[PDB]
Amino acid sequence: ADLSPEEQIETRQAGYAFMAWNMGKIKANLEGEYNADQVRAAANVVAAIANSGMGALYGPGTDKNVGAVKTRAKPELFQNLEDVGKLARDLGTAANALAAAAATGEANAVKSAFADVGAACKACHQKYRAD
Amino acid sequence: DLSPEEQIETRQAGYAFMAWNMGKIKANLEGEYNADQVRAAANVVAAIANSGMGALYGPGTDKNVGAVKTRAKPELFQNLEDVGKLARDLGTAANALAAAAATGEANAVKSAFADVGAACKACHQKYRAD
Ligand code: HEC
Ligand code: HEC
Ligand SMILES: [Cl-]
Repeated sequence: ADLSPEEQIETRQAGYAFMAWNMGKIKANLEGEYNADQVRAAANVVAAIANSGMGALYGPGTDKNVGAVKTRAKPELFQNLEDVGKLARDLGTAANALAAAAATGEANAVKSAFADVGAACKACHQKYRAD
Repeated sequence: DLSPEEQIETRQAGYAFMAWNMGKIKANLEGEYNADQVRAAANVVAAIANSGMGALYGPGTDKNVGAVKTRAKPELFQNLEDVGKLARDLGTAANALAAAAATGEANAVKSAFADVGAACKACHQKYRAD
């Protein structure tokens, strides 16, 4: 019942893809008409996934593509697992702050907290995700 | 606006990531129970279940898009109101699971976990090609 390396890659990819979809809804609400309840729901996804323990999905054998299952994790990620962990914690904390800002229903607060989350996604990607 | 292929990929991602978190709750219920692990996993299930995934069932997502295959049954698209009702049953079961987990109510967590799983199953039985 332990996830295989292939399953760990697919599962982490699923979490990132689903965060990204919800981030996009927050961006859309900030740029246009603001639907506070939609932003709450989206922010809760980002907070929950960022705090779900995704480091468990970076086990041995998950550095390589597995047949048709390709990873964008760079070798640098597996060489620096402690720094990756720190960047993940920065996302967890920022994402919780985004969900708390969204709970207030105030677009301005969300705008700030959303910037801090996006910066945390980008900080990790710049170092550890292939383009 | 997401393309059809992106809607398929995104809904698949949501279900896959829920499933991983469901398995963590099951492991806590069958093994050494950790309330904080259960909170984190329950929060994912509740959040994903309430994230507006019906928006991922747009036109053109009833068929495979090149290499991107869907396992949704064609009947799903003939019954979208019911699909939404079943999604809503998941959302209210999952919020109950997360509320119980948040407050440390382990009996209610155990029972809500079974109701969540039943909601997954109810939709699959009708609407997933398996
Ligand atoms: C601490 C590191 C880290 C953080 C933080 C992080 N990512 Fe990533 N991201 C990755 C890695 C590594 C991959 C490649 C995963 C793979 O292919 O195995 C990835 C891949 C992705 C992908 C590629 C498609 C996919 O589904 O895999 C998207 C989209 C994505 N991330 C979005 C996000 C968003 C949005 C956030 C912030 C809300 C985020 N990521 C935060 C490390 C991170
Ligand atoms: C209201 C309908 C509905 C509910 C509720 C639902 N599912 Fe599904 N599920 C589907 C459909 C439809 C697919 C196929 C998606 C596709 O391939 O486009 C699917 C696919 C999946 C997949 C495969 C995703 C992949 O990787 O392709 C898993 C795993 C899954 N569901 C688990 C769950 C779990 C766990 C729950 C409950 C916590 C759940 N589902 C609730 C409709 C639902
Ligand atoms: Cl009716």
